[PDB]
Amino acid sequence: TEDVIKEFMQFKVRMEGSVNGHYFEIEGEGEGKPYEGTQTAKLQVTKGGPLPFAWDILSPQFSKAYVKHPADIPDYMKLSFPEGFTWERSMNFEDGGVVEVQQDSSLQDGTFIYKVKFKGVNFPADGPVMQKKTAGWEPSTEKLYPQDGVLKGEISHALKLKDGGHYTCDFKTVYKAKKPVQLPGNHYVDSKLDITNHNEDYTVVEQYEHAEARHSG
Amino acid sequence: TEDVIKEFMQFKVRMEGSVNGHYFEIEGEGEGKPYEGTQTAKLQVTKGGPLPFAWDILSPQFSKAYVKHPADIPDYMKLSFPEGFTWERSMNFEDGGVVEVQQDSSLQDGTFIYKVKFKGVNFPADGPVMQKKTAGWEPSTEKLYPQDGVLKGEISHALKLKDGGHYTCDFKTVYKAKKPVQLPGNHYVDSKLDITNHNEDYTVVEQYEHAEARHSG
Repeated sequence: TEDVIKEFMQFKVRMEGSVNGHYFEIEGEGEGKPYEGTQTAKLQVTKGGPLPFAWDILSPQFSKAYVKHPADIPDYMKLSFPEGFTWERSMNFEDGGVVEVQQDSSLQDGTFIYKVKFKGVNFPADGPVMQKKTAGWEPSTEKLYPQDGVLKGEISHALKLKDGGHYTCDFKTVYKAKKPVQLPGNHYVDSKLDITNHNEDYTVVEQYEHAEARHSG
Repeated sequence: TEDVIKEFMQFKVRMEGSVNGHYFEIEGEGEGKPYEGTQTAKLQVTKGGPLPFAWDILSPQFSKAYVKHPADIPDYMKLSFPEGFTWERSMNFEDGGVVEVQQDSSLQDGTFIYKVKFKGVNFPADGPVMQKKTAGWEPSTEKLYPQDGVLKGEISHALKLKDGGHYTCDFKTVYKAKKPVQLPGNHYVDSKLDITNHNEDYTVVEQYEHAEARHSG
C-alpha cells in the first residue's frame, strides 16, 4: 500500500440522501494521515439546507483507509486500492429511526473519491433527531469479523443527548473490496468522531476522527 | 513500574476551588488502563451546586500515569511512583478568565489519590463560561519538554461553543516528581476529553480520556 496510500492522502465526497422525504445534497473535502488513523473533513449542505434533522446521523458517513492497524492485523480497506471497496450500512435507533447507507470508494489522481447514498425513514418527530437535541456521538468500539468472503462489523453505539442522556443506535456494516484481498481476522477498531466547528445552520461543518485497529481483552 | 502500576488501576479525587468568588467542593472516582492511555471518571458536586459556570473549565483537572508511551519515550509519571508526582497549571482564556490549578498525586493501597485546588478569576460575566455556552474541549496536543530538572508542557487549546465558535485557552503545566526520576524528552502527546454522560444541572457528570505519547511529526 506504501505506493497507493501515502503518509498523507486527500479525499472528496458527495452525498445524496433523504430523511423522511426531505432530500439533501452535500459536497465535502478532507485529507489526513492514513497510517496514523487521523483524518479531517470540511462539509457543506449543497441543497436542502437548513437540514431539518441532526448532523450526527450523517456524521459517521463522511473513511477506513485511515485506521491505524497493527502489522499483525491486515488492512482490508488499504489493500483494496487502487481498485477500491464499497460498504452498505444499517443504523437502527431506539425511537425507531432507520438509516440505510451505501457508498463507493475510489482512488483517482492520488485522491480518494467517495460517493455516498443515504436514506432515513420512520424517525419520531417528537424525538431528538428531528428536534435537534443531540450533542455529539459518544466514543465507540466496533467488532470486525469476516463472513461470505467480505468483512462485517457491528457497533452497539449511543449518541450523546443534550440534557445529559444517551440515544442508542445499532450499526451493522459490510465492507467488500472491488478486487480480491486477504480478509483480516476477528478484530476490533476503536474510534472517536468530533464536530470541531460549524455555523449556526450546520450548512458548513468541520469534523475529525481517530481510529486504531487492535485485538480483544 | 509494573509492580506499582498495573494494566488496570483505579483512582479517587477531591477538588476544592473558587470561580469568581464562588466556592465549590467536588469528590470523585475513576479507573482505567494506564498502559493503554484510556480512563473513565465519574465525579459529583458535593458543595456549591448547581455550579454557576461551565464544567469544561474543570474537565482537564480530574491522569498522565494513564498516557500510553512508546518504549523510546520514558513515562516520567509511571516512574514517579509509588512516591507519586505533583503538578500545577495555568489557563488563560481569550476573554481574560485566568485559572491557576495545583494538584498532588500519590498511590495508597494501589489506588491513585488526587487532591486538586483550582482558582478561576476575571471570567467575563457575559462570556461562554458564565453563560454555560461551551460544548466540549477540542482535541489537543501538548508540547512536553524539560527545564530545571522538572517537566513543563504547553497547549494552544480551544473550547467548542454551541454556535460553532471555538474559545481559545493557553495551558502551561509544571510536573514535579516527589522522587528523583529521569526527565523524558522533547515529545508531543495527543488527547480527547469527552463528557460521555452527565445530569441536567451538571451536578453529576461522567468523563473519558484517550492519551498517547509520540515524538514530532
